[PDB]
Amino acid sequence: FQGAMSSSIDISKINSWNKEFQSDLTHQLATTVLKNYNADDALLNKTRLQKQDNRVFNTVVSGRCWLFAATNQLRLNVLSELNLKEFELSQAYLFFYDKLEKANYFLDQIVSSADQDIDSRLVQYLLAAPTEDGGQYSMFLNLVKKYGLIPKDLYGDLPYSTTASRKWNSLLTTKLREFAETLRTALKERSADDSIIVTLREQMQREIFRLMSLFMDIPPVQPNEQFTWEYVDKDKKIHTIKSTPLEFASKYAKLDPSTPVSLINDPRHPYGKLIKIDRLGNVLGGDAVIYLNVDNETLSKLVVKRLQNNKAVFFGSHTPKFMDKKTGVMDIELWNYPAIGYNLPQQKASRIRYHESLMTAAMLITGCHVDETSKLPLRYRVENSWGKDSGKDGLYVMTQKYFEEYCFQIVVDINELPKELASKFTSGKEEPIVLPIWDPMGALA
Amino acid sequence: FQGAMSSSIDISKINSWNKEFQSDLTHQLATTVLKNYNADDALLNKTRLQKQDNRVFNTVVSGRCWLFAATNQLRLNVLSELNLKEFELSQAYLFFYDKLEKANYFLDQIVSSADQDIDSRLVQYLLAAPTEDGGQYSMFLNLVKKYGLIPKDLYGDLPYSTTASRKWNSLLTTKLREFAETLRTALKERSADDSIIVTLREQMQREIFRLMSLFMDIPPVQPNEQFTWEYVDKDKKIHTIKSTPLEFASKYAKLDPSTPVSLINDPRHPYGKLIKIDRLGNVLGGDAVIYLNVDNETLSKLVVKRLQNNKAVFFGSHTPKFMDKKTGVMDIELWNYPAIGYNLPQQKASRIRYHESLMTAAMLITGCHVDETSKLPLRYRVENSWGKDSGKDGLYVMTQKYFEEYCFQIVVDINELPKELASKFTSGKEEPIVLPIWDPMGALA
Amino acid sequence: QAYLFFYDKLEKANYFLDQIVSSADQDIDSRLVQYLLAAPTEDGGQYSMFLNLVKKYGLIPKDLYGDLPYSTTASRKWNSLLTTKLREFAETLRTALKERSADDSIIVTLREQMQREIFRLMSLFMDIPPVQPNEQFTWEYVDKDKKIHTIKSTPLEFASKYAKLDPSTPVSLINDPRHPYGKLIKIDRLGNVLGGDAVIYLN
Repeated sequence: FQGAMSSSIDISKINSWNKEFQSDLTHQLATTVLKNYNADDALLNKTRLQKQDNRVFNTVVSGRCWLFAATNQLRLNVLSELNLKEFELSQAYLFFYDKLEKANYFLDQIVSSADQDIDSRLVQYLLAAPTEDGGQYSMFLNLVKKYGLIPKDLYGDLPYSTTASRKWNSLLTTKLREFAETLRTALKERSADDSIIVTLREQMQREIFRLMSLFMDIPPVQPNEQFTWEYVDKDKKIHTIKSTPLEFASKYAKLDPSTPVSLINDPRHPYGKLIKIDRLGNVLGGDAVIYLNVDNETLSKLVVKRLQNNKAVFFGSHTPKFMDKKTGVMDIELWNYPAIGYNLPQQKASRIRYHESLMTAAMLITGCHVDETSKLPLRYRVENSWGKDSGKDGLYVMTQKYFEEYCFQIVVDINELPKELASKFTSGKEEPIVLPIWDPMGALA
Repeated sequence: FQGAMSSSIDISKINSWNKEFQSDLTHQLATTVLKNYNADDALLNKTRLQKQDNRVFNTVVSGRCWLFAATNQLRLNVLSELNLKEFELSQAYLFFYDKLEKANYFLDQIVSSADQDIDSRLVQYLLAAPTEDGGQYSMFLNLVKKYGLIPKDLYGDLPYSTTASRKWNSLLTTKLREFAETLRTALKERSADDSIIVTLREQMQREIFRLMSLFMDIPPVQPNEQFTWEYVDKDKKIHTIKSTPLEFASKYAKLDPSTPVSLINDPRHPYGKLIKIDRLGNVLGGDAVIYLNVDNETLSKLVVKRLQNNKAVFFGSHTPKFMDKKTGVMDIELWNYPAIGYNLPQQKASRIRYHESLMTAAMLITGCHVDETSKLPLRYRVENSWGKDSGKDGLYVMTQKYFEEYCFQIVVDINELPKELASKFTSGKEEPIVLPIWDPMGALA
Repeated sequence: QAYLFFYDKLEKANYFLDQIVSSADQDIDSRLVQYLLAAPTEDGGQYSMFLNLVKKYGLIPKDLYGDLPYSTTASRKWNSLLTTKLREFAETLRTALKERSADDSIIVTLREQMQREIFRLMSLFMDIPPVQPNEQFTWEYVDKDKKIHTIKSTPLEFASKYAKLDPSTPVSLINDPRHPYGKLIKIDRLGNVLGGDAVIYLN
């Protein structure tokens, strides 16, 4: 009894506390202002903004954020290779196959977890959001290795659902939840390899494809089928390229799928270890989401090194934590929360464990400023798919502390790594730390 | 030298003070918020608003603010007398003649001050804004005594300039400034009664009228000329009234111009004295702006008494000081300026002398709440011409302290006064305190 | 409605601290602890959570406590700020519970400091209501005929004498075909006021 009483909200206590707080001048001002405006709007610190909103970067390179971020370098490679003024790869092309493959992958996840109760943690998680739009770099390579890439000119963002996919996803998900029950019900009486189950699964793939084809057309050419693409170079001369999507991704966009690797700063785990997310994927049998865990000093140096190689860096962060979209500044001290006594001592590893921080989006680091001493990076230039309308004409500036605290993953080429880190990936000796499918270091918008 | 140095802004001093202020938590919060939002928006105190925004009034009555306020009672009288559902008097009618008479009055003010230098304080003041839209209750009676009143149905707010008079006023004023020079130049060689001056003045009246007639039509009937007005009573029956504007103001609108008197709380001066504003007027030879100075206890009692007689009270205040248009609350403590250490100890008389407070507008008190004890008024219900769009569906609530501090004038009927106050007006023994034409207790919008 | 909304949030934040202490024996990544950490101060409720509040706090006219504050109509930011703090507090509690018993004076003190910080933060976004549940308020109003009246009552008396709520009469029925009809169904742990009634339905 005494404990439950002490654990209860006591009306005398809260009214006594209220009297004490009302006697403090800062509190009086704070409650007046914060009953009038959104706290971020009220506390944005223009004195701090004035100093941090610095767009000089001494180290720079010459729509589903994850697809824009993963494809931008390849878009630039073509632009370069064909001497074009402007050029875009088709993000819709990858989006269509990503959804189809994920829906298909879900059927396989349901069959492989059919031994678990319907209310088990994994089966419920699988049923929660099987066809969402997010991905990861390995999920992007899985798609490009099977489907290749094509110019946006041949398959654009025309359909309603390419820019407002919520309804389409909900309709496909409702059907997938129906199918999971049909599969699980059929698996009680049979083995998965039973011809009846195999037939059921094919009919489901067919229904998924039929439904998807109502909202988007299947791309115009198969991966090994040639397309013809007519274009104008920066000088106004016309050309015609005949290529297949797979040849295009290699010959013109110069993607070598064997070079990219992901590094992450996940302080919940030992540095130097590989970390693998169980079950997270899109294409059945494709590669896993795997990261090499490293400290922030290492992560920061690799970003600078990649930038010096003249290549942008795909990174995963907790958007929009401490991100001001109007000014395009990512700074954890941009808002004066300490002035209302609101401080956050929880450290990175614990923020992750305690459901406070996770990866939510992919963006690109396209530049940075290394201190004009023999030194370190102070801030990064960041670009994303939102448009010149967001940020400062589309550009964001991120502080080194933001990168250390609210960013996690970067993608670099294996050749840019020190031999002892590169060997973590090449010498099949490493045993990864395997995390659940629902881990916060997962899919990115 | 030492004095001039001490009187200068010293850079070390201000930067030292800045360091001290930045060490205070309240100041840190305040400068963060106030660089983001308008101070009134940031400091509006919703805790105070919650208590003061009380629309229960136990003492209630059953477009140029000054014309709306002066004419509303008369509008109600007709509504009553003719059993109408709705009815409006023509404010445009009075507005047209007010402007014409003021322009004419200005010519007379210029002739009477022709002995003073062009850069004298009075001549420059006369030239500053001779045809503005504001008035006073005595300026309203001056017009009704000469022109009468008519239904808005016969002369409405149709012309552009009735609702956006700035351009028209500027064009008329530019011409009046030209005319002042022509008159003053002619008066150097002649007496004012010289036939040449008399002729000049008539030509100016003619040009003023011509110009005014371009922006508004002269009313359709003369003051002693009959108009015919067809209308529908609240029961849908039709009637026709034949009356002249002067008869209409008396027979139907029941205005007895000999009953209204103005009282004012102007603590710069002794209470019990009449106060007269020199030269302020509209119709040449019309009555002066005269007030009887009284303390706030007396002023407050008279408002309550008039309300009990079921009549609204025309009053003059410093709009929009401490007035929140969105919630329609007039309360001098509604904004938490003390929370940023902003306090105003200057008292009423000094606010007036020091150019801080003055009468700027006329509105109507239509109700009040007298404390349910044998007591005093706590708040007033206020209405004005801005529309149901302003305030709370058009209604404002004003605190007793606001009335005491930022209101000044009320208009009551002489019969509502105590005999010793009424005698101030009736026994030609009182010598008024005469104030300059530019006094702050003047014209009202 | 704001009156109930304020106390609902305060009580739920408090309830969350108790849920964390009672599940401290489970791993941080367990299904329940992660669920508790997902959205501890959201705006939703249930009829039993409403009776729990009215039985403790009563009801008052909106005239005395309206929807004036920003957060009463756009609560997302306020909830996010309170939740970030609650996730910090869950770790502080769980870390302290490894070395101590829950009834340890150090834990009791920690919990009270957390209640205080939760209340402080809430008071920045909404004022605590103007009167306590058993404290009288004065309410002036106008009836449909334009006559004025003044009622003197407390929030608890108001909910009974004027709003006529008898908290012992309401019951919830549900059609949940996952389960046999005629059975009571209870949702484990779902609540707002610590020790208040459970969410129970008759199928």
